[PDB]
Amino acid sequence: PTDSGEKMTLSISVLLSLTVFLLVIVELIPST
Repeated sequence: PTDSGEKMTLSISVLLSLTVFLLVIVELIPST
């Protein structure tokens, strides 16, 4: 059930924010 890369866009919407958040983590880690 995919109308227009809905699952795809969801995958990005999540993983992208996850990757950004992971980035943020990597930025802060060496700070703590």
